[PDB]
Amino acid sequence: YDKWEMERTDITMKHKLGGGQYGEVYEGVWKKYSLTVAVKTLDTMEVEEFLKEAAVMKEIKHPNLVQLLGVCTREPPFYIITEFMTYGNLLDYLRECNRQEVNAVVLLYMATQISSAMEYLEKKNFIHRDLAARNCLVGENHLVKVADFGLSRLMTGDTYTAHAGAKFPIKWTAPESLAYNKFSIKSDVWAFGVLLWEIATYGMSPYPGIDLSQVYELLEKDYRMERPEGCPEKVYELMRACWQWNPSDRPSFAEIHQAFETMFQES
Ligand SMILES: *N1=[C][C]=C2[C]=C(O[C])C(C3=[C]C4=C([C]=[C]3)N=C([N]C(=O)[N][C][C]=O)S4)=[C]C2=[C]1
Repeated sequence: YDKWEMERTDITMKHKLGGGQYGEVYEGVWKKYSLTVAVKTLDTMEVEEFLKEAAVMKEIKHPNLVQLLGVCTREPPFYIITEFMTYGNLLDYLRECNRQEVNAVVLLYMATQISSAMEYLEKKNFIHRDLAARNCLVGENHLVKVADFGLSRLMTGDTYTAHAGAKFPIKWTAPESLAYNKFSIKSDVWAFGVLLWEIATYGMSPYPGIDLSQVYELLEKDYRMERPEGCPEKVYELMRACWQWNPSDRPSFAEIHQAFETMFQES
């Protein structure tokens, strides 16, 4: 709390990041260290929600989770200051990358990193609820960090019920969430599967061409996305395992990370 607090004049604001895709996030400079930082500023979302986002993040410490640096929560406008990522989101990164550099073993390394962060959150009784390539960020040397700004506290055996009339990213959303607004860590496992598919396709859109209003119906009848071009069968089986209808049948992130660790060590 107090140790995280810093004065607003320690930061110089530059231009907005991502053209508003991340919301009110600006590139900033922490003058004292001459360090480029990311500053979330607050219309927009509610104040207490904003403040809780900051409160949760200072409990979070993992090499593959975006790190909180400080906060300005004494006088408006409120600031949340996090580390700045060199390249931006994983989706645009994969679409624009050199695939000879970002090859099969790099993809595996990226999945291992993301699954490592989710294994951590799983242990710390958190859920993400928006795991996707657009919410992963990339630093140099194929470093990947999961954005952890919308984390919810949830015990491992419990269920989060989203508010009435909530809008979901349908093509990343688990069937129990689409139908009953229920979220759990197994729901993040589903989203991870789709995130894997994004990575294996270098940023293709999920269920391409398929009408959003029929996605749930397709899932009911056990339709699943095809094995991507050049995707290892073992990796695709992990994807299919993530997309099991019964959430309790889906793998934990501990098992997912272990499987990816093995593959990354054997290539
Ligand atoms: N508050 C709430 C939500 C946030 C989401 C989010 O991204 C998912 C960020 C964020 C965005 C970016 C960061 C760091 C954190 N670094 C970037 N680098 C970049 O774009 N490089 C290319 C050009 O400079 S983008 C913050 C959020 C805060």
